[PDB]
Amino acid sequence: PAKAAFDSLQASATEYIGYAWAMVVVIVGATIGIKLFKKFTS
Amino acid sequence: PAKAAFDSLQASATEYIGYAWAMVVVIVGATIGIKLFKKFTS
Amino acid sequence: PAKAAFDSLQASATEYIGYAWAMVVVIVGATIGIKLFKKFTS
Amino acid sequence: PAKAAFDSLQASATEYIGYAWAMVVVIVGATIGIKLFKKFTS
Amino acid sequence: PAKAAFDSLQASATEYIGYAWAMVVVIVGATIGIKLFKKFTS
Amino acid sequence: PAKAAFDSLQASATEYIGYAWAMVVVIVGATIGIKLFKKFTS
Amino acid sequence: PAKAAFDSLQASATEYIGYAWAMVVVIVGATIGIKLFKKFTS
Amino acid sequence: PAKAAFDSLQASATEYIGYAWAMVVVIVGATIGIKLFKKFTS
Amino acid sequence: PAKAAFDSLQASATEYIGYAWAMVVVIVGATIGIKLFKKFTS
Amino acid sequence: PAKAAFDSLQASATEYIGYAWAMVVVIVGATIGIKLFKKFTS
Amino acid sequence: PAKAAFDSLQASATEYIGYAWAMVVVIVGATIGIKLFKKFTS
Repeated sequence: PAKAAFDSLQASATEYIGYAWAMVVVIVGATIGIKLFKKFTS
Repeated sequence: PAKAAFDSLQASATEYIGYAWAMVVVIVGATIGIKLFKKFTS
Repeated sequence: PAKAAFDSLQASATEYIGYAWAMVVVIVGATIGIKLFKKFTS
Repeated sequence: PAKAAFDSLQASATEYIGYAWAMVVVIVGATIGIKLFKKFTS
Repeated sequence: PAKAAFDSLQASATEYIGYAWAMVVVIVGATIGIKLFKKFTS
Repeated sequence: PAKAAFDSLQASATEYIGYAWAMVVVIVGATIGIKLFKKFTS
Repeated sequence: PAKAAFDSLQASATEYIGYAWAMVVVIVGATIGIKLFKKFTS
Repeated sequence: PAKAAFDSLQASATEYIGYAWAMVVVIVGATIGIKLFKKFTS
Repeated sequence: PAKAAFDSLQASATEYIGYAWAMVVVIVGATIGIKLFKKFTS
Repeated sequence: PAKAAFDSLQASATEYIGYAWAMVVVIVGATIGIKLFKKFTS
Repeated sequence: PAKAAFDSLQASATEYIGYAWAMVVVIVGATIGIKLFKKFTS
């Protein structure tokens, strides 16, 4: 029953992974733009 | 009879092992993509 | 709860990133103008 | 007669032992491949 | 006559003991190899 | 506290940048006038 | 301390620049008068 | 030391310039007189 | 060495200039006398 | 070589000039005599 | 070639000049005789 549960979840792992991606999109965005401002200044 | 049963199953072990592999495909997928998003951000 | 918290923050990362950008606007400004004065002199 | 019977069997022990080996080949296979999938994911 | 007979046999005990050893070589072989297959799998 | 400190300073960067500009005004002045004397001579 | 030192010097740059000008007055003088002699001749 | 050396020379430039003038006096003389002879002839 | 050479020559320019003058004496002579013959005729 | 050539010619200019003079003797002759005939008539 | 041509002509000028003279002989004749008639009358 546990193996089957893990199968259903796997897929679940894919859901989490989809979310990953967005949060890191914001973090990577940060920083790229603002460091670019710093680039201009230098 | 038990030894023979184990022979039939072995093969059974191979079936389980085939399944292994997919579930871990999802888990390894997770995480690789989303951590890549984080990489971009950094 | 922590994953959700990180979602709320992401967005938070975007806030920080917006700020980045201005501070580096000042630093990049500095220096561009004054180095231009030096350019004239040379 | 029993000692002689055991001699004939010994050899018999070798037959069993040959079989051992295959069943455990499947079990060890299982698991190595699928755990490798998990490795990729991580 | 019985004591002397036992002397002749002793030696006889040594003959049996030589045989022991081989039969148990097969049994110990069995099992070591096949359990090693299982080790790989795990 | 450090981010806020940097905000206050930015502005600070602007102060430095204002100063830049004058020092380089003198250096660029130098040289333009005197090289002009040399121009006359040639 | 170095920025302040440069401020004091700037002004220093202005001193050098004042001198420029005279040396080049002599060089430009040279040559203008004597080339004028050559002009007469031609 | 080089700037000072150039100051001493400037003046040096003035010496050269004084000489200029004489050599070109001869060249300009040449030619003015003799071309005048040609003028008479024409 | 070249400046000095030019000094020696200047003087050289004066030599050439002395010669100028004679050649043009002949050319100016020509022509003045013969055009005078033409004057008589007219 | 050209200056020397011109020297040799100058003299050459004198030759031409000698010729000038005769041709214009004829032209000036013309005209003086015949205009005198006209004078008589008037 | 033109100078030589002019030499040949000069002489040519002398030819014209010879003719001058006759035409003006007629004109000067005119007038002297007839004005003499007028003289008688007065």
